Amino acid sequence: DAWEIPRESLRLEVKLGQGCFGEVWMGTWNGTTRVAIKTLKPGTMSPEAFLQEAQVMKKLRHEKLVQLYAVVSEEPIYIVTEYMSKGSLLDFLKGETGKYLRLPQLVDMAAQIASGMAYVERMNYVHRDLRAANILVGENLVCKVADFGLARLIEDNEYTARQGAKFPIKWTAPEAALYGRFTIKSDVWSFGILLTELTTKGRVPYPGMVNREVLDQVERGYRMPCPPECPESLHDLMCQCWRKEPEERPTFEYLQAFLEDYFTSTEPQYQPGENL
Repeated sequence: DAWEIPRESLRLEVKLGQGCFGEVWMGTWNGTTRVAIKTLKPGTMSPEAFLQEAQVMKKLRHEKLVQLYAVVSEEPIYIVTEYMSKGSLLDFLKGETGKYLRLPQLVDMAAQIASGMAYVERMNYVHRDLRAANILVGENLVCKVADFGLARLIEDNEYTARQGAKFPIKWTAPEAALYGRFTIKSDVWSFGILLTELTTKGRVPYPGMVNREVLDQVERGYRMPCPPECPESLHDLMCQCWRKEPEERPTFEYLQAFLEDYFTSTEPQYQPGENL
């Protein structure tokens, strides 16, 4: 493992988050580099399962994808990545800064995410966990795709899908959640949901609905309505991402181009409102 580094080269400084599977720390590597350190609590999951996201990052590298720096393979397992100061997009959206974000900033962030996903698309991979909680934010509003624990090649003749899978229906394309059909198009569906998170300041999609109600409604044709102050053109994009037929959904290449040129090509008459 050419990515392996000695434990003593790391210094855990500030604890950013903690749960039942481990913790996330801000620290320093080699006494010169600020880094993010994800830890595994022994016994909560296999070290092999914990290190999966590290394996994916060794193959997937891009400006808009969080970069892997190093790994400490002996328990307690450590995953070292580039430090993203503002934390998760979800937390950022919900926090005190979120209130000042308007459509220009939110679309810019969506365009960066689309670029990272356009790379994932070109690499023939599928993320499977695309949502605001799994996007990291740095300075200058830089956004990068993170948490690659579920990412994998679409076609892998040596991969046997696990049955009885429990994927979050609110963010997962119905064909993927129901039939295990994960494609880049199912990631596009998730991107549409992410667009609602961006435009609602991080609210949970399908408010007031539980998982089973979401599945039934989505299969019946129900789609989330246009959020207040969100231009119809952006909601139209969300709906394209939510087409029942996976192949009728847009590419990330198209999404990136559309979002990058949004304020000149699609909504040139945009004017700031109260929230967007």
